Amino acid sequence: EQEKIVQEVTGEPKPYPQGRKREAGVRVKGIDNLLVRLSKCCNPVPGDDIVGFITKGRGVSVHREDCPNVKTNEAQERLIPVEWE
RNA sequence: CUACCCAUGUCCAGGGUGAAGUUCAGGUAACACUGAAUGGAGGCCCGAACCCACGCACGUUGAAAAGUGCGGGGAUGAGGUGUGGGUAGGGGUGAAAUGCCAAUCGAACCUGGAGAUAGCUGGUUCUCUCCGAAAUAGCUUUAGGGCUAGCCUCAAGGUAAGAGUCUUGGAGGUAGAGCACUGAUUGGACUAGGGGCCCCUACCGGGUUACCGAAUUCAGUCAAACUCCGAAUGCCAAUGACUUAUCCUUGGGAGUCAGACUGCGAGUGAUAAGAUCCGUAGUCGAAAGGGAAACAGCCCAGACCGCCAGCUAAGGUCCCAAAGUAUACGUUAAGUGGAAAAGGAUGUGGAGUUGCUUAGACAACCAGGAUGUUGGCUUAGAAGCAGCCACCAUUUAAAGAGUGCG
RNA sequence: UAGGCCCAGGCGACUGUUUAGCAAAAACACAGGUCUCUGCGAAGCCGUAAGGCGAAGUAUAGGGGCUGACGCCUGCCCGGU
RNA sequence: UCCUAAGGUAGCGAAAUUCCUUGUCGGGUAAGUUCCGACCCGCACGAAAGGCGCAACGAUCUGGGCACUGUCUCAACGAGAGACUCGGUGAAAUUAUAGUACCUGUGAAGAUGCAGGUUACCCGCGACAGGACGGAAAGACCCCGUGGAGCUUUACUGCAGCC
RNA sequence: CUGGGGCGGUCGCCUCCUAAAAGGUAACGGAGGCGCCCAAAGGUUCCCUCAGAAUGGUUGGAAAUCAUUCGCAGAGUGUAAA
RNA sequence: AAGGGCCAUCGCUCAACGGAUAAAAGCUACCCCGGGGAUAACAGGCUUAUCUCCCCCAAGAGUCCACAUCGACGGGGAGGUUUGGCACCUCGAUGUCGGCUCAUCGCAUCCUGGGGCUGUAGUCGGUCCCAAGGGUUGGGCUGUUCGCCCAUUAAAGCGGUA
RNA sequence: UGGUGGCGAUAGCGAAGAGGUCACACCCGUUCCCAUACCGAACACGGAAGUUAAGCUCUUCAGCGCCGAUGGUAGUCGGGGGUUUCCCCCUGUGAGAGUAGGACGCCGCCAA
RNA sequence: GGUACCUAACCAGAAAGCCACGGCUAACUACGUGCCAGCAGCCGCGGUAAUACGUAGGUGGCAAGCGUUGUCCGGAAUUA
RNA sequence: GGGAGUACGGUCGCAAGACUGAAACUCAAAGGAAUUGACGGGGGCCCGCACAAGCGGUGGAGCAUGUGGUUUAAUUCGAAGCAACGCGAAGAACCUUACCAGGUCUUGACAUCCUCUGACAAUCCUAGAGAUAGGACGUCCCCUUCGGGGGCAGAGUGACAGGUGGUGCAUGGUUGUCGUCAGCUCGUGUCGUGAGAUGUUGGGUUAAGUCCCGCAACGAGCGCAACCCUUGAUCUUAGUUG
RNA sequence: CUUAUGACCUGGGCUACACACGUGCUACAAUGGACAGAACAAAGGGCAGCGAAACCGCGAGGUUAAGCCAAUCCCACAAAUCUGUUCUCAGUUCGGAUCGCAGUCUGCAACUCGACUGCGUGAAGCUGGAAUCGCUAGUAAUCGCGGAUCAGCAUGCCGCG
RNA sequence: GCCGAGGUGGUGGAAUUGGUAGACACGCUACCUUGAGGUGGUAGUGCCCAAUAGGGCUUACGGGUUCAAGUCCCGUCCUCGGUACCA
RNA sequence: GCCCGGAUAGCUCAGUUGGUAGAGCAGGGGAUUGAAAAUCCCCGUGUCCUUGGUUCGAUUCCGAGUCCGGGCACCA
RNA sequence: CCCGGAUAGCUCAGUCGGUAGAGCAGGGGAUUGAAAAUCCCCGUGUCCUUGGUUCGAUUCCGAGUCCGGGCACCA
Repeated sequence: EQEKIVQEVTGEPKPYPQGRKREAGVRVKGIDNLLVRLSKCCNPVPGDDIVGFITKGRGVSVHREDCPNVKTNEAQERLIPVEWE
């Protein structure tokens, strides 16, 4: 029945349209106030360091280095050493 | 007798209860009305005779083929009975039960067809000798009955044709075994492909995992309806040999068609039955004797008949109860043997392996019971000790931050 | 030697009758209700005719079925029979 | 919303119907599977197979209370009629022969009789009935017979009778 | 018929397994058929492979059709089974 | 000539299919009669699926602690009362449930005696073990057996024995 | 060498080569007989440029396939016995599997 | 009971409150408040400017008392 | 007034129910006639593109545009039947502009005060997205009888300033709307205890309370129309850039 | 309310879009399409405002520039119409969205987010369901033009024939 | 327990014949109508993707047979109608 | 006198021998109104009774009051 | 064995030789502040197939399916 509460709680992503209360939390190489997003390949947490990949657009993914997606990168210049702050 | 019914006489002790009326008085215009007295109706009441059977008790080879005892319901009417008649069995009759119709009744009674029929049950008498079975198959409104075939006896034949063993020759696909077909199924390697973390992002560009994974091959099992394989036997053979005589044909006559149990081969079941359905083999049935204490069905063995003789089988040999307290070697100690398991067990017997093992073990005695670091957390502490985490290392003859314990 | 009484309850209204000789009632009967047959040689019955029951009767009568005094009541379906 | 020729109205309702059940809820009792009062998820009540309610009635039938009681705890005693005893008369069902112990064990599976043991002098009499599958009735239930008789209707062929 | 009858299920044929390496053998024991169909689906004559897979390819896709190898067999055998 | 045979021949789920007739279904508790333990219910018998009684392995619960107490998924048995299988004796009769009457027998024990462990302070207790000599209440309902209930008692035992 | 038989693939595939003057083959063409559901692919018809590559034969080898012992075992006809869903002992029989091995051809007939 | 009383001496020293304040009914403003908290005998007041709630100021009422309460009569000619 | 002709108790009846007949409770009112109104699937008269008789479109199609919803950091706020929806917007690239993010700033961007001190500026420089800065140079205030005044600037200071913050159910003002529909009242007189009624109704007409007649009413006022413009004819005067 | 609900700047947004709604134009064609010729208005506007003619660009326009503070000059050559030519009934020689490339203007700047050409591309649609809306004579419909508004932008609204 | 029938769009219910539908009605869905309702009028309306075309998915569930299966065949599960008898 | 537990949102109630905290309703948030109801949704919104206390966080663990809830004692 | 039904989409009629007829439905029309129910219009038919008589002939004989009512054979 509390697993059904986990079924009924789908709607906590619904406060992640219309903005969320966010600081500059992913500090981008000492430079603040830049468009970054949390990587869905693997979650950026302070294990190994976290690296921002300059995408073609639509945001910057903080791919959490030691990931199979971040390791096989063509155009390594797009990776940016950023801070977890 | 009884069931109603038809004409006909006949009986019912007493007490209670009191309507319809009636009359009088009152009352009203007058009938309604009212009160007294009278009158006495009633499938009315209580209770005898008299009917009638409800409730127990007694009876039940009874006093009695339905009673008596102590009490009970009707007892002036749908009543009770006496006498004289009526209705007849596939009918009568019935305030109805299928009750009564002569101690009879879901069709009375009596002699008749009639010695009915009965595939059912009981019974079937004098003796020996001669050989002697079956309980299954098919079909059947049959399934406990029957006929044909199977198996037995009697007669006559053709005659050695039969059976057993050895011999060579096959047909056949179980038990077993195999996994090559069929299915089932283990595990690894490998992987098309598939989504998924999802990245870059037109479900489009590709990366990725133990997220799966068809195929793929490597090893691995498994079968009543899986066979590339495939025995023993059992069966049809030819062929001679040996030892045996029994087969077939024709004909008279049958009985048997409910079977049991023990072992192996299966099914049904619960790998339950002294269960059931069969296979092939026994016994019993139809077979006494001896053992299994006694006991159809197991283990021996077939009974013409007599003896106050002899030998063996199964099983027995201390005593019932005939036979060795024989003989050799072991084994149990439980009365196991004389009841049964998973499993538990320093019970013991005989093996084999190998560690320890007089520069001396085992048990026990005496001392050693460390260092880094009395470790530090979660916590108010843990010298491991609410419990981790490095399975660390030198002091030393030797001590693990540890067997444990609290 | 001649009532035991009181509270309720269904079932039968009631007195009556049968299971001679297991079973007396909650069954039958019953008055009343009721639909229907039947115009008189009625219908129905006995049973192949007669004959004289019904009835020396005549729809306010007589057979038959269905229920059961009285009081309140008896609604729906004509497709099948 | 499908289906009917039409979908149960009045009054009753765990009922002489009710399975689950002793339904639940209340009075009766210290305690009440029955009984009464109400409840309706009426398995399967219902209107002349009649529905409900009914004062009077019954050797009906369930339940409760008083009265009084050997019905009972818990038996006792007394009268008499059988019983036993002494003369009189004197049957009957039944009955293989019968000097008939009881434990196990076996067996047509539940012994008086056989086997193993155990105990027991012979013979009556008064009582009890555990047993002889004690007697009386070739089972009334149950299944077969190609039995049988009453009953039944849209089984079959018939017939009477009215058409 | 019947592991007492009742109801329920079945009744003859064909194939398999039980069946015990010949044939046969039962159970209300295990599995499925049949009351046909065909005028070519027979008769002969002569002819020639199949099932998938793997590729290559319009529409075409896992799966139409074309080749193309590898394929004694996995298919096809009027219809159940051996 | 009729009609008959011969031959070819068609009409039947006569399906219960070797087809008794061209043509067929019901109840008996109102019951008979011949038969059967060939064939049931009641009991006996064999077996033990089911049925209570034990145990085995132990994950776990029990603060820790498997083993005071419970013990899952699982295995193995013993008992022959129950629901049942089989149809062996009994259908020329073995009367069947429940109470009353007289009790008898086993022990897996309910009290009483003895003890061991305990999560046994004490008083009660739980649990196995030795014990069958003695006892085991009285009622309302139910035909009751069982069980509920009231009230006690030290205890309100279970199971045979047709 | 060719044609044609018989012998359980011990005759098989599989790979490695060799050979062709004739022989046998592909190979060259459809005018004709005949033809492919469409065709000279095959079947028919006829021809001989070059071709040993294919097949055809001739050799090697054991990689698969195939054949196949001995030894023992399973199971087992009968003989008895024991704790009786099974099992032991004796006489006799005797596989499969697994190997040792054999084998990548033998025997005929006719033409040259 | 030396009580009433009277005589003299003493001090602004000892000593006021509750009720009302929209209309009935004499007397009102300011804050708080926002169908909530609360008033109410009668009509009825408050969903953001409450003279009607609560508070403060200020009035008014009456006084050692004032309001509310339950009674009985009256107004009620509304038992005539 | 409801509770109610109900319950209960009793009589009466064959029953259905009649007759006698309450109460606890609850609202401050339920009803009586009358008047002005509004409505009528009531009547009579009568009007407008209302309907009929026609024309042309909207609803399908793309596209512009407007609000919905939804969507986002925000999609600024208001208008919501006709009488909001090409509307405020007679013009959203920044400006507008409020909204959202970042950068800011705090007598203020803007107004009076008050205290001074002098013109501030202008520019280029580096910043920086820019606001804002820091700077450089350049700061030149006028009018006066010399004190002052007039600004302009900055520095201050508290006053205040500011709000496109909220309520159009506090409001002025402003327009739509019934509709350019034919109506709404007053003064005096009476009428009726009073509310109100007459005048305005009756008759005849009109686009109309237009107007006439009648009339217990006579009158007046706001409305209608008219005078105001435009267009439609002509004359006078005036003729250029006609 | 107040070192913020006030002020300033950048940039975003008011223009989003699965989907309905009003309100407007351009169309679905032969009374049309295409080309050429011919002719005809009213009203309004113009000083950092109009811009002629002229030349150059396929063109939108560029270039320079007369004239005009206006019945003088410019916006402005009106369109429908008329007459020829061609088109022949189909998703086309109608449609003109959507979209690509190449351009021009204004302005600091046209990406979100402007208008207009030049080239291409060429869908939806072949008179639209129930229901509804306007209109009594220069109105119905139809065709162009002017202006406010604005640097820039109209299928919008006024106003004109 | 045994038989007999039947398992469905949001819902009720036909398609029970061999070839594909998931009728038809009622929902529901946007619009039209009304001042907003109910009502009435067109349009679709099984689930899910493609605003389109189309495809997937399916008629309790599970498996077979078929070129096919809501249906054919069989197992499970659910719910109705009938039976559970004689001592 | 004695001891034994609860002293939790606005209200009910979960956290319990140690994870600061939920849930329900109420209430508030705005869309829309005079504001309500209706429709659209949003939000926990707590001196864990205080005083102390071993601290490397405690609503719970401990004492200390207070308080509530108890049952035993104390007969003048 | 006889008798009953073979057309328009459908339900149904219907000539003695010369041909397409109703009703319901389909399609639209007007009608109506909407709606059915009415009110008109055309629609669509080898009159079952095959031969024959005859000038061709639903017409009408020569030749036959399938549904209902019966007499009555059925071993």
